Amino acid sequence: MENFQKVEKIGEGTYGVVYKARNKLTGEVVALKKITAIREISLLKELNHPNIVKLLDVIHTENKLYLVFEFLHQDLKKFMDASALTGIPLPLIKSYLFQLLQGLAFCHSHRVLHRDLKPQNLLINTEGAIKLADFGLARAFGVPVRTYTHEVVTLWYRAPEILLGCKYYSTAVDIWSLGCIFAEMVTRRALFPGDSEIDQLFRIFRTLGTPDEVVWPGVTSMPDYKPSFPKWARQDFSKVVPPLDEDGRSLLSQMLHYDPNKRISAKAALAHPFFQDVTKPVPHLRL
Ligand SMILES: Nc1cc(Nc2ccc(S(N)(=O)=O)cc2)ncn1
Repeated sequence: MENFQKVEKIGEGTYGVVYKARNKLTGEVVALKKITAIREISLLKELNHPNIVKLLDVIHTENKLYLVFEFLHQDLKKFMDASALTGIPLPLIKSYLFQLLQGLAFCHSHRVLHRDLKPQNLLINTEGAIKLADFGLARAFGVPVRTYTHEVVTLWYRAPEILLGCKYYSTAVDIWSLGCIFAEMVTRRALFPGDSEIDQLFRIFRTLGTPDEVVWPGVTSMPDYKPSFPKWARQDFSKVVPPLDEDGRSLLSQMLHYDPNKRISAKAALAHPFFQDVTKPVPHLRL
């Protein structure tokens, strides 16, 4: 579009390139992403919340679609890589987890799911805020095996009910993803770095135990389930995210529950004792 001045490529998303751009009219600096779907996007423009990257505009032109979002200076992946040596302090890990749960609770309350949470889509600013980007685009446009650049879409944060072929998942898939992200900020290593759908499922099984009819009623009937899956024992949590404390380990165990109906909701998670002492520190951001 002619109203925006591209300032630089931020990177390649699922659906297309993402640029930093200046609006010539209003002078704002935004993130320009080149991409029923139209009807879907328009619903999202209305779901505003402090921890959700604002959707400013939707420009469909010549069968060409562009989304204009609020711009933030850095993503959680880069931030994690830069704090790799010392680790992000716990007070900041807690404040981020806390804010992200506030964002999921709002969206989930309007029955909108994210479906593809990952560090690349969690954006931060110098004031200690963290927000979720691309919320709802998966349902609008779905999730491909490969991006527009043929890049592999990461499976690291995918919930087990999705890997087992359930067609109608719930908001429980986002809590699983976020719990994988919490574990990663803590240990400074991805929890389940799968390189294929089966390696991803088997990595989950090896740490959390092959699920059964006792812990996940109905699991054995799922479309992609196989009696031949190996049966690994569940590991103990202290070995999972050391040295996280017991409140943190408890909340995480609740976010990684196999049965989606038992998995904690975002709203209940915000009440967990882990948050009693939550504060809002600021990252040391060098832009
Ligand atoms: N998808 C985005 C991204 C974005 N900005 C942004 C994201 C990542 C980076 S990085 N790779 O430098 O951390 C920089 C800016 N702002 C809004 N939407």
